[PDB]
Amino acid sequence: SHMLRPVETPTREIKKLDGLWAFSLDRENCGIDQRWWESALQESRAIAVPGSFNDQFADADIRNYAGNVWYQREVFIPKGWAGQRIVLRFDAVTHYGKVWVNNQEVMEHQGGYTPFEADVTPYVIAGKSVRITVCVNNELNWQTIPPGMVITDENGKKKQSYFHDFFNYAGIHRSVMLYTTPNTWVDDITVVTHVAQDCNHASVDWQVVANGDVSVELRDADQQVVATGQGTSGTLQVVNPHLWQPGEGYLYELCVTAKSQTECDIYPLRVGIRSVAVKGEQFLINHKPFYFTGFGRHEDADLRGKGFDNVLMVHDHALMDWIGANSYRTSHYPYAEEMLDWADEHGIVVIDETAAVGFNLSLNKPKELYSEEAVNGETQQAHLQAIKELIARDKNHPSVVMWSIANEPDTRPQGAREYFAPLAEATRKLDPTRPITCVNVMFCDAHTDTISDLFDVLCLNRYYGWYVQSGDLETAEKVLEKELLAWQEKLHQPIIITEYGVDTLAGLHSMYTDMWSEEYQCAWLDMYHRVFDRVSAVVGEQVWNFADFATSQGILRVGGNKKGIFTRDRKPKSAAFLLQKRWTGMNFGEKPQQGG
Amino acid sequence: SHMLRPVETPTREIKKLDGLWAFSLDRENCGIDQRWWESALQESRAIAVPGSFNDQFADADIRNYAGNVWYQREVFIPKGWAGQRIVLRFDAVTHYGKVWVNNQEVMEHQGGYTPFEADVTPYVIAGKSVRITVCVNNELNWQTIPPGMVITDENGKKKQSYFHDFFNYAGIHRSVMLYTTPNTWVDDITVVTHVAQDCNHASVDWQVVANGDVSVELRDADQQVVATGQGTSGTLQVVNPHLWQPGEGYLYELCVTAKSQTECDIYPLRVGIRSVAVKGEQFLINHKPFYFTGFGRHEDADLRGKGFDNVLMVHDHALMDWIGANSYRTSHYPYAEEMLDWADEHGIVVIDETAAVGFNLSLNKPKELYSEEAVNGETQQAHLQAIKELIARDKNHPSVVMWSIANEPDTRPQGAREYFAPLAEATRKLDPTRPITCVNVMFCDAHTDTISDLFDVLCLNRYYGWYVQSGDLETAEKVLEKELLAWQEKLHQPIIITEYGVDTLAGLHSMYTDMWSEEYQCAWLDMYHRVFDRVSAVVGEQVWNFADFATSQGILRVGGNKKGIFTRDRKPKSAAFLLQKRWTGMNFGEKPQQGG
Ligand SMILES: CO[C@H]1CC[C@H](OC)[C@@H](NC(=O)CN2CCN(Cc3ccc4c(c3)OCO4)CC2)C1
Ligand SMILES: CO[C@H]1CC[C@H](OC)[C@@H](NC(=O)CN2CCN(Cc3ccc4c(c3)OCO4)CC2)C1
Repeated sequence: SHMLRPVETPTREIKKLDGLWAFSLDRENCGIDQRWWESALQESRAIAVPGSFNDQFADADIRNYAGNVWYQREVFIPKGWAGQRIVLRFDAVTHYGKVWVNNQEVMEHQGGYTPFEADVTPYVIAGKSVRITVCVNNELNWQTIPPGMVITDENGKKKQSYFHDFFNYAGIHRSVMLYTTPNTWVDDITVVTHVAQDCNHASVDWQVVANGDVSVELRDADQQVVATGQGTSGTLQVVNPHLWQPGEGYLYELCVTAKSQTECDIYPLRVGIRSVAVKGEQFLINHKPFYFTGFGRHEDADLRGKGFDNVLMVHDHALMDWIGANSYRTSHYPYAEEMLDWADEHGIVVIDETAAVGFNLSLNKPKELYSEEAVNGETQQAHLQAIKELIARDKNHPSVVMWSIANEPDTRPQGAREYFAPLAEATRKLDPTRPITCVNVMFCDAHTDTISDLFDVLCLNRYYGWYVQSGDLETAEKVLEKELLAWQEKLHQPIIITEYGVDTLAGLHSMYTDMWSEEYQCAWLDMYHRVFDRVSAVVGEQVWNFADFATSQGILRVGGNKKGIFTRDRKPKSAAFLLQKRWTGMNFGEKPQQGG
Repeated sequence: SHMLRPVETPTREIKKLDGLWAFSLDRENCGIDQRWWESALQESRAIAVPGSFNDQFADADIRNYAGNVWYQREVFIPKGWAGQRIVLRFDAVTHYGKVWVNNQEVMEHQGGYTPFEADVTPYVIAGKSVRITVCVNNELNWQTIPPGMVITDENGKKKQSYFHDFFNYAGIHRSVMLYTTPNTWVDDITVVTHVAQDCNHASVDWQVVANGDVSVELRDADQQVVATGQGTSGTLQVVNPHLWQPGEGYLYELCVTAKSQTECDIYPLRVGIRSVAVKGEQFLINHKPFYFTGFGRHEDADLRGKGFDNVLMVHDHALMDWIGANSYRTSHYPYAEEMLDWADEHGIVVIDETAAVGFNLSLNKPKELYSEEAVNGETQQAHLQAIKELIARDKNHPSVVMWSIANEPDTRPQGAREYFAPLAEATRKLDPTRPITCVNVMFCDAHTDTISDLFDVLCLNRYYGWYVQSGDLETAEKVLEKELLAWQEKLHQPIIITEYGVDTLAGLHSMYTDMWSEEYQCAWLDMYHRVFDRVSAVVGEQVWNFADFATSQGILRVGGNKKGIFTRDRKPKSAAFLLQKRWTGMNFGEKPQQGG
């Protein structure tokens, strides 16, 4: 399908974001049978949308519940919407959503981090109130992204198992809304920005419109015309440009219009003029060598889980700005779309990740990771569909300078290369603008990994001195460099360390600088930094993690993952000031001299 | 003014609550001179609405800033709103707010926890976008509610000082919105429910016909009519009612409609049929003795300050439900209306407090608390105005069973009674339905207080064994018991302990059960409970506080107030289980019977 983020000029949305819906559990799994969307939810309670449902009620049985849950809400439809196209859009339902309006099923989606909309005009009457019922499922299998395993015991109780670290939060995590368009409406737009060395730049477009002759206008920050184009097809207007840069993040506004015989529809699209491309061992942004600093993040907060919140987004960006982070990565799933709009605006570099995590068996399980049990052709299809929807959404965001197909898959079994080759090829077919990468797990080193050649940038997740060599800084430095040099002598690609960090308990201090202590984190990060600056092919460092986040229960996780630089309530550990000295002490975007 | 909370039948709001607005500090105080509302705010950054501005940017200088701040946001007015009445309403701008639509000043308010709206119909055209600029001021003086003092140093730098505990968070803390009505609209409604002894009940109404003939219809939970009424006011129909009781919270829907010669306006009002009355030492709800259990709360959270959030509300009510709390008190300021709508629904008893706290000097300052300098006739006028706006807003909420005029004022100077006697009279005139109270500070005991007779219910804030008799439980028990009995033999009023608690560091454990330890909190609260059950006049217990909250910097406050049962991230201390065992172990609503 085609996807475009709603705005307001001749279009009007009403947020059904109003917090409180009706919520109910379907423990007996009657809901779809007893047609629960037809009547008002029985034995229901208030719940906040957006937000995960697991933590809202301080209940253990609800937090670790797997199966179907029901959302329901009434809404009055605007009067001036009669004879207009009305769309119902969810920014994300986590895992699975089925929507009904009144009694009419109108939607279905698998994929919990991408939006899905539907024309609902014939099932709605302006000035009248309608009932919106959503059925949310949080179950993961081997054909879902991410993968999982559900276990039904003798008592008929489901219990979900997964292969990634972060907790399986679910529910409507993001923005719900009705929004309108003329019956001649724009449903799709595509933009590609070419910039030379370095005088001027061209901009191609391609967009489809329901009834409509197409004019396009490239407007400046002053809303002044700097260029114009005719026709639906490719435009290519040249300009002496203010480039989209990581320091400023300048933006133009391409205004695209669609004229019918009776109707007219306008649509403003934010545009950043920049080019991303790999040239040897360097990552070039606007034909300039760049050095990634920042974090692997997580949509995780104390009471809302992965539910989006504006306050949290302002504070988290204030800390990253303060600490010197010039970039980050949407770790293990597509983030809220508002996150990327912020990045576009403030010139923040973003590596965009799919929800493709947990392709592992190592750490009644299948014997072959790539087989009809476990991962198969259907899984490959869902992965392909997942790669599609992310690009269909984020292709127009200047902040995205890379695509990440998956996170830490085991590429040691046989089917590994057979699985990833079509995907890596199909992705470059979907977007030639941005380089693509695949994040590499530890035990898949330079002599064992079988897929690192199919991608443009080498992204490594390393933990020498923690999981291995535990506690030995002397040996870890030796192993890391030799491992990095091995990767260099093999692919000669740009290397970004996309995950490095250790578990650190805030308030734990040690004179002996041992594990789990704040001293260790500082010392451990310090050793990694010295290794990075001795290797030319290293062009990026993203600390794991930004903040402490929640995980599934285990002996390896003390109330969640404690590898954060900040606590879960965003209080800084000693390492935050260490990272602050380094990241702000270097020339922006420019790598540290080889011992300097 | 007349104040009704917006709804949806022929009224339609677009929540422009949506978070991102432009923010700017006015350190030099140019804004009003240079007419900043004429142009787009210069040098601005994104900020979340609703929410305090102090913590959103992790900046200390912004956190402790005193003066003027500027908010700004553009918004499209709905097309189908032409020829309709358009109002711009703020649910609360903390302390001072001045609004402009484009260049047209439309609003001005003092009072930071009550709403203020304005007709903007002639200054707005449907289908077009307008610029909204708000000027927020966070300065407190002796004529503000609450009172404060500004200190300007040699360098002309302002620094706010106040006399209450909680931190002075400011900014747009609640809902900003535009909404419509027919030009014949309902502007006010007031309902008084009289109940005979549980068989049947009468319901008075009185409403202001902004422009129309008035009819009223009383519907139940099944949407069927149980009674009807005609004319602008003065109805009094009898009903066979399902009463609004604590624990359940049954509600009727009074439908008020106003017909012109051309237009009609509908307004649904939730109505709870219950009676509140004091009878000797007892507090009677529906002619039955009731026992308050619960908390003194605070609109406080980690990153949003006093900014409202649905998730936070849902979770906090889940905690209070679990722990057995049947009630609470809006500590030290009016809470968001959505908190009272929740209380109405779930049958939660609420003591409603004004922002009149800090009428104290005891704990270059004025020598007389009640004088022209300090608390004078202007203050009394602003205080009366504060009681007005609070009652005008919350009068129709079944959950509110008591008005609280002030919190812990010093009643030792002479002018104390000269000041409060008019206020207590004016309050009983504004609403004869509910008893009035004034929360009594410690050093104003049974032989020192000069004003507690002017109120219906005795509310005491006690801390024996903490501030005084520090650490001694045996002596504290004697003093407390002796003090409670003295109050009983003096006023013969119902006594509610509205504040009792000790500072407790989560994780601090002691075998000696000394102060600041989780053990002490349990021992201290338990001792207090033994005394309560030995005094008949005690009809309420409200622990201070629900959760740890932020305060101004001091040697008595360890990173804020730690008297919470829960931490600021809503994690339970050992005392939480102690209270849950007591509150859920007693029969609902009934005083412990000596009491097991
Ligand atoms: C002593 O060697 C073992 C010790 C345990 C480590 O984590 C299982 C092992 N893992 C690794 O070296 C590389 N991992 C890949 C997966 N990654 C995420 C993760 C981490 C902890 C988890 C989990 C997933 O699911 C259950 O608990 C951490 C880094 C090595
Ligand atoms: C005689 O011993 C002193 C020890 C210190 C106490 O001051 C908090 C005094 N307090 C009281 O007698 C009763 N107070 C009234 C004010 N109340 C809120 C408060 C508490 C601490 C504050 C604050 C306001 O502003 C500055 O620091 C706590 C209980 C008693």
